[PDB]
Amino acid sequence: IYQEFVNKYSLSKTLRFELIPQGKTLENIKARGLILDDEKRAKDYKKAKQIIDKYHQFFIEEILSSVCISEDLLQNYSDVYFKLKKSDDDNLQKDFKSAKDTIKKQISEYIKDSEKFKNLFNQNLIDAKKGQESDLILWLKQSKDNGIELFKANSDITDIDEALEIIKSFKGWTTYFKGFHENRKNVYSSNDIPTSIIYRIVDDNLPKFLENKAKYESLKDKAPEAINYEQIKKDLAEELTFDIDYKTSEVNQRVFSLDEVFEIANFNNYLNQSGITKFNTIIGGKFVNGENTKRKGINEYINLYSQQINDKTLKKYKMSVLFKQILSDTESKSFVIDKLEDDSDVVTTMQSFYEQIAAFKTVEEKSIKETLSLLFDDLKAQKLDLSKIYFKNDKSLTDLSQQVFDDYSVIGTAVLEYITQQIAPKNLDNPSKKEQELIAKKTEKAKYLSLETIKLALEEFNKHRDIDKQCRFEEILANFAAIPMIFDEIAQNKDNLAQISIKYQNQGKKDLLQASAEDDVKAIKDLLDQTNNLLHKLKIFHISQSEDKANILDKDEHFYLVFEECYFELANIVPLYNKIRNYITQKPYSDEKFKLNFENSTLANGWDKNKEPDNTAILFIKDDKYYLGVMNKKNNKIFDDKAIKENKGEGYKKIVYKLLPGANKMLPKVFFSAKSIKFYNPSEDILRIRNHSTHTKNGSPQKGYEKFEFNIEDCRKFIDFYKQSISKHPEWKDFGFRFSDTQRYNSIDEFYREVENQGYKLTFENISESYIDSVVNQGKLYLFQIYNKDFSAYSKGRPNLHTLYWKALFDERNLQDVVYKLNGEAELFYRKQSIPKKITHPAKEAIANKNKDNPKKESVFEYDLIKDKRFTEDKFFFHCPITINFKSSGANKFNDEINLLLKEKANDVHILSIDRGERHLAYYTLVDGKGNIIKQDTFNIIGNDRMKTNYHDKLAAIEKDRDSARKDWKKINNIKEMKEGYLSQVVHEIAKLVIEYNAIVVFQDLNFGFKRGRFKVEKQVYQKLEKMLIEKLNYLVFKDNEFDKTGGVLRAYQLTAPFETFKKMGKQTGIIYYVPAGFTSKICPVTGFVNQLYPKYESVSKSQEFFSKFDKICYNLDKGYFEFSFDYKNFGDKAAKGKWTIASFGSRLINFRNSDKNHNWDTREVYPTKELEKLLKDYSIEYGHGECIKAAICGESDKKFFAKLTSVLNTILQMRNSKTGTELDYLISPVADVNGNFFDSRQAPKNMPQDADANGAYHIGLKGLMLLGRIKNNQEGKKLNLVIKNEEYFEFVQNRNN
RNA sequence: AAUUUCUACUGUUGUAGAUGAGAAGUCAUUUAAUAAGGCCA
DNA sequence: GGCCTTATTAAATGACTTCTCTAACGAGCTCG
DNA sequence: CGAGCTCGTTAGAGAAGT
Ligand SMILES: [Mg+2]
Ligand SMILES: [Mg+2]
Ligand SMILES: [Mg+2]
Ligand SMILES: [Mg+2]
Repeated sequence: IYQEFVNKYSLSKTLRFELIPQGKTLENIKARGLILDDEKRAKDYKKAKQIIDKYHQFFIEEILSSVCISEDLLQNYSDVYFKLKKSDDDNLQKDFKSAKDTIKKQISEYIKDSEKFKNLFNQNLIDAKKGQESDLILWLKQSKDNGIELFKANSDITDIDEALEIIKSFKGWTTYFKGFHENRKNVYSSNDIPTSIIYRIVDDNLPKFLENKAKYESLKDKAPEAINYEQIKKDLAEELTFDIDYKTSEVNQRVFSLDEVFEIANFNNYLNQSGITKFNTIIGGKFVNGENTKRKGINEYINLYSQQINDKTLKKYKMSVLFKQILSDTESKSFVIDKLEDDSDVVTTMQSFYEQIAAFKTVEEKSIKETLSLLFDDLKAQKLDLSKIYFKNDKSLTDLSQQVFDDYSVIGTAVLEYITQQIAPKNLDNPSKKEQELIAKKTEKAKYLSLETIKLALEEFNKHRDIDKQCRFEEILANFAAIPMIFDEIAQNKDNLAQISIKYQNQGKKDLLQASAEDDVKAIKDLLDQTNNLLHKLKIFHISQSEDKANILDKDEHFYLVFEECYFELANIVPLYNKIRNYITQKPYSDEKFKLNFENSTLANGWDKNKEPDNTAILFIKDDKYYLGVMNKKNNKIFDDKAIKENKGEGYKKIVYKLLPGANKMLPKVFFSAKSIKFYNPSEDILRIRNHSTHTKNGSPQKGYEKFEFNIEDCRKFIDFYKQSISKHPEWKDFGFRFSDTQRYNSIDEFYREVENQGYKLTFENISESYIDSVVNQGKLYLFQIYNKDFSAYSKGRPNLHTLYWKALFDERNLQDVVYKLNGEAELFYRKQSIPKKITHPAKEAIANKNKDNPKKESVFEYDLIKDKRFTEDKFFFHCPITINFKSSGANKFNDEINLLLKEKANDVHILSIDRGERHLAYYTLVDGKGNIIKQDTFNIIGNDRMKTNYHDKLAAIEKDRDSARKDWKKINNIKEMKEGYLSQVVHEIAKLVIEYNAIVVFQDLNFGFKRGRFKVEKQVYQKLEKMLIEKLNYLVFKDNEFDKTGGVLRAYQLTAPFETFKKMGKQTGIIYYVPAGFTSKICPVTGFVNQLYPKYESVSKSQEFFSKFDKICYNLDKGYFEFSFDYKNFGDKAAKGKWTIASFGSRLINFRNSDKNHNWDTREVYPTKELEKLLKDYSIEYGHGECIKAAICGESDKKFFAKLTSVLNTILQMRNSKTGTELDYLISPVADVNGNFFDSRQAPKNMPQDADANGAYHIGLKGLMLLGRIKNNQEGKKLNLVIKNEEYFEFVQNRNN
């Protein structure tokens, strides 16, 4: 089993705890004000990360725009990029790695050739030194305040007179930023990290520009349509300026053209953010002010030719927009809307609109309401001619169809039955071989279908109706007579909300977005949608000024000096509905769990004894209780070597901590020091090895020297030379190494570990209890208690894991050989109060339970039970890192150790396998090493202890609440915590099965192209069961198992590779194999049949060729069902060997019919056998003899016959069915090669799948079962072939039992 | 309806499982409004 | 009355990929 | 005008890898 597989690689956690202020430390903290001046150092510290990240926005516009013109190296990259995608053994990446790095070393040459890069990451930024004004407060002071710039106009920072004060108040707090200046050494890294601006250009925006021009010279090919470069280039001209061409020299302000935009030499203008919001506006498009329509772009002009002209494959020249530049305040060029700030807008902006609608009198003396009851009433008495009245055949007409007529296809199929008889004769002049498109035939797409073409065409529509009183023109004509009644539903609903537009008329309230207004937003929202939906019923008469070539439609008489004057006021629900929707939908700002300083920039950066007057944080132990003492700033030497001797008594075991961090960085820090090199005495040759870097393979040389070779002829150099004195330091003589010895020791990596593996000492020194209480009462120590609900007295049973780790830091089983090394840089926090004090369950009165299996219905409870006591209290927290498996950290070549484990521990290893999705969120199936499954249950109902709750319906209830919250502007409730708490039940249920049944759990692949658009489902546990199973078998401790035994707390299970990324993961994360998607669910389990046919009814003549390919299509005399018994060798794409005998004995099912419109409303049911006997009754083909009846089927040609028999073959092949109840939708197998009795999974035994989704996990665990067959026979061909192609997969499934 | 935190609980000032935190950056998605379009037994 | 496409804007959530898990020396400093 | 003092800084291996 997995029992020799503990202590494999180091890890890290962060144990959280509460800190209870003991004694009068809470009296001392709140006396000075060490929390009231600490929410002013996380609210006034994130301001100084928005001032330093705005000096990086006047350095990232100088490292990419003003310099960095990487010319003609681009073509050397582009030649080896497109060539690389075809085929590559080992050569095409040699030039590709060279062409990648050579572009980077010109971007990262202005890294080390600028003045603003050394004085950017240290003290010289904020406050440099006495006598020097520092480069960030110099950049802000004279260049901005005395210059002309106001660039703090978009923040919570007011101006720049105030923004110097945030920076200057961190004087002395420069090492507080040492984790922020390591996130700005990542923006400029010349390495393969995605935070870098040299990865954003070379590995994001450049290959997304090579394929962005390879899909444009293939767009001049195959498609020269009317893309914008015919006349329409007044639109995208302000974003085609490009003040310097990069095929030639400078050109002042000429408008570029699309030929010299996708030139490879002009990528060097697509570097900064001002030239990516000037390239995505090419591809995307933009809106303007005083607009009529949209200014389109190349990925929109391809849409209007792809679908509008033909049936298409031109969608796949969809050109990507380029990713933004790191740290960049992006621009739009697309009219961002003037978003509002508080609640005094939403009841004044919304209030001033309906003041202007209901109380507007024109210069022609009318109102908006009494000129649709007066002007659309003139449509009844025909006072206006019905030919200058125009609909708009895009959607407002077809929306008017199934609003008046209860059918969409009335006005559509009444001009269809009018254009074929009136404007066209019965001569049938070119029906198909003509235009039939938007140019000559569809003259009403962009143009306006007249009501004169509706008046005497609906009158012609009723000439062939069934009943007499049917749909005709005066029902359309009287709807718009009833449209100014919605004018009276608004402005009476607005007078209805006169009492809730006054409970929010106060500036800066910001309360409509609270959940206390969740039922009053509903009154504000549904007053907008009585105006939004009103102005989709006047979007039928709208003349959009997009005038075509002299095709001015004649329409003037009292219908557009009237309608477009009153539609012009009511069209302001573009700037009313979105200034409000974007304000309500935002979450309200919760309070912060800010970080505790106690006036110390290095608070608990280290626990070491030598640094405690600098760190000021000590740990204690008193009777299995743990204590956090934080010394005062002023009184920091109150635990020195003197005060422990004068107070050595009985009580708090104070913790003595010894640490040697970074033996690469530390042993040549003190030995080769510029203070005490004379004491360690390096020889004449050691002092140049640290210069020439001979002791390293790839280590840096000291300045002014050159890297020599590690192991040319001196691999045995450092053994007898570079090993001098660790046992001469005053403190560090505690090690006892496994010294070099010329035979027993490799390179300098294996010494700097054995320093750090042994450079950790934890010892205990008693302090008398009367002294600790004396400094706490005085003000010289802030003692807290590290409290975790298992350190309480009432802890009956098993504790947590983040308690059973913390007890195991300070143990004595631990410190014999350290597994649980405590770390530094721990954080202290203070979460304020969130939930109010409402008791809701008072004393001693009974409370009804929530379990029907529970042999109890009430509970007494002498004490109260407030709702959330976590959040009714102002708490102190303590995030504390650990470094589990400390002296073992080999995290490399992990997966070959498992593939050598499973090569020996085969025939005893089972295959867990999980299907994600919606019908089952997960579905394990413990398939053993022969196929015959053992356990099988959904992970929908989980928690087998005493509850058995159903999270599949809990998560679906959040989806239907989240999606309702988005569409009702309610608060979107976070589904990730319910899903984290659901999966914790699953993972533990997995983790028990991994050890009890020896699993090698295998998922479906789900390439990231799938799961991006599978985020439509919100209950789906894609990416999330696997990420919470890799990091949960990285360290798998069993609370039942004995402390220091195999799966215990010291020795715990490590069964995944260390989770670095998914990118360098592949298809083996330890034991978490992946298998690729497709053809897992649709397979008969007992035989192995698949859906390798695809009838679609393309033509009629080749349909005769389709049903001639079968071997025989016969009725069975002996039993009574049809057969389509064939072989697949006589078919097109990929022949799978096997003679299939598919049948129609099983009664198949649901075909997904459609009631009024399409896309999966309802279901059906049809039997296959009794559907084609009807078809052998409609035609003269008989079947009583029982032989080959193939030739009779191919003879009788019909439009009906070969469009129906394929649609029955698209139903016998449909195996996943069995709706109408949605109760474990089973499978029917056609072939059944065993005895002819089919596989119907309702009547399935224990060791077969039970529904359709149990057949996915039976085959994810079956293509993942031949992974375990390769590994069982794997050898010196170490190229581990985990990728499978379904040519042997289909071979292995079918030939299983044999 | 009690938690370092989350989920389910009453298991009785708690019970069972899980818990890698901080910071920075980006990306993906959903919904809505808008724009131009396509299709339907 | 539905479904889908290409975009743009705004709001949300979810989730990826990087850095760190540090004691000791040396300026730089106030003080004498 | 050197005493320590005290915070910003400095020291700077090594291996696998859609
Ligand atoms: Mg440039
Ligand atoms: Mg316990
Ligand atoms: Mg527990
Ligand atoms: Mg709960």
